[PDB]
Amino acid sequence: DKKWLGTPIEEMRRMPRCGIRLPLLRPSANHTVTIRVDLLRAGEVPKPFPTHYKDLWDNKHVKMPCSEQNLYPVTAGSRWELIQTALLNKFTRPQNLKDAILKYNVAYSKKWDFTALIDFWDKVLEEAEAQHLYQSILPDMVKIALCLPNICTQPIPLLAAAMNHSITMSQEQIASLLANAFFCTFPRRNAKYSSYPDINFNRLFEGRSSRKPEKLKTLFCYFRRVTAAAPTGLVTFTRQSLEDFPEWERCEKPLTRLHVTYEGTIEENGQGMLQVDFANRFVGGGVTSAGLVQEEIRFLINPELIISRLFTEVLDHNECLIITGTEQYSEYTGYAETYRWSRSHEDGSERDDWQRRCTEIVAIDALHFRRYLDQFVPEKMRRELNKAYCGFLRPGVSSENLSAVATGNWGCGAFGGDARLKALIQILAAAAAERDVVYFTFGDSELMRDIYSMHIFLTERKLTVGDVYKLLLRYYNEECRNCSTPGPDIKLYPFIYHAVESC
Ligand SMILES: Cn1c(=S)c2nc(SCCN3CCCC3)[nH]c2n(C)c1=O
Repeated sequence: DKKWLGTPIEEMRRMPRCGIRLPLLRPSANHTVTIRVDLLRAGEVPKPFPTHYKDLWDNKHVKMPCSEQNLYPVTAGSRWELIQTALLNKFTRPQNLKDAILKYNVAYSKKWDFTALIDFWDKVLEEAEAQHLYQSILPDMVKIALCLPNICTQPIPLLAAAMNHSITMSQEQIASLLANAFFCTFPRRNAKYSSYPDINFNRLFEGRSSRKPEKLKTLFCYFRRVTAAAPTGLVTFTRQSLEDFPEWERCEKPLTRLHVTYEGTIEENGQGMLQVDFANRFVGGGVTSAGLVQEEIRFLINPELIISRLFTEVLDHNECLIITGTEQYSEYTGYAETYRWSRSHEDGSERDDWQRRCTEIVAIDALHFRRYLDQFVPEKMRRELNKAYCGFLRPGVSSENLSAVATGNWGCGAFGGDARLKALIQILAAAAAERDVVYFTFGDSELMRDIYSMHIFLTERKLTVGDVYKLLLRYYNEECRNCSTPGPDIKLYPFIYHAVESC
């Protein structure tokens, strides 16, 4: 019968009800703000700040396609002029789009295949859908792309490694930038930035692929929406890089509350909660290429997430990316080979006092364990604890103003994570950051039961974060360290129950 266990989800904190009164939005040395704060009003398109386009072409900012410094060989010509000439043409067939994009990407004319775009347009779309694509949607996307200088007037700093910095920009600004990414206009981003994710969409168009046409349905749902009517809100992207981490073994904090369920999703059932993105260290993973599991799906249904790839350097072990305000534009079914775009989604989230949707997503990247027992090594357990802790902690916020963490089987698919260990690691990290946990087991009812049982066992016995961490070290030292097979003799949760009940 029972679809969920533990603390009722109704009793967990959510935004906006739990939220702090926000400070006045203003640019600072650690907060870039690309809109006119004095004119920010509910339901109105934000006005760019400054009024006139200002350019930076350097290693600390986005290199904009509209920069006068974006050149091509003719003598040098303006590549932005070339982009305008190429894209201001009628498309009636997919080859026309391919030919346009290659005009200003000539070096890639033999490297970039457009089979997946062709298949989408010719072999997936209905003829009327393809007509609407080339008569309306693509031209509207070109226009928002080419409007970039008037939209994104303020240089966008890179969120580089070790930076603790925030960018608050409009949904409209993101739309223009993403349209540029679709048309593969971002310079210097294709090459042999090896520490930044891909931003141009060329790999969405390549190869023989069934996933890619569904990815394109999802993205075109977004582009149809934001070109039909400008979006009015803001989004904040924050890189957080922590210098000091808990002494896990000495941590005297109690565990927090747990809701665990095998039904539901992070994105639908964790509304208003801190929603985990099971991230790649290159945020967004393979969203611009072949990937289509939890991170890439979130980045497709909330495409404003994708623009993080324009400016977010590969995450180090002590870092995360927190994104507040992205909008959900699509609904879907399935994942990977079964992923399908379903329909457009009208996001009903309330907005906060900075006109951000009350949706907060944190990109935290688990480790990939090629050997299963490697993850029980103390250094590896501590790495995961500290990553999750970085993702959950909000310095200078009372615990009563923190939403619950909405998560699931972080790093337990392709990355080889043990779901039971990962659950306890996230429970410990949440406890240390003084947040409750809402855990979605994605159809695994036995895992739901197991996590519930262990959590209530540890809490009833009033074990601290440190107490639990020491039991993990015990498990490593007694069952794993000197273990001579791919799996240990005794499983982790049974081991913990015995160790505590024997004491
Ligand atoms: C809780 N949760 C889960 S675990 C998840 N997995 C996916 S896609 C396949 C990825 N695999 C990674 C680890 C095992 C599954 N999408 C999901 N969503 C929306 C979700 O709420």
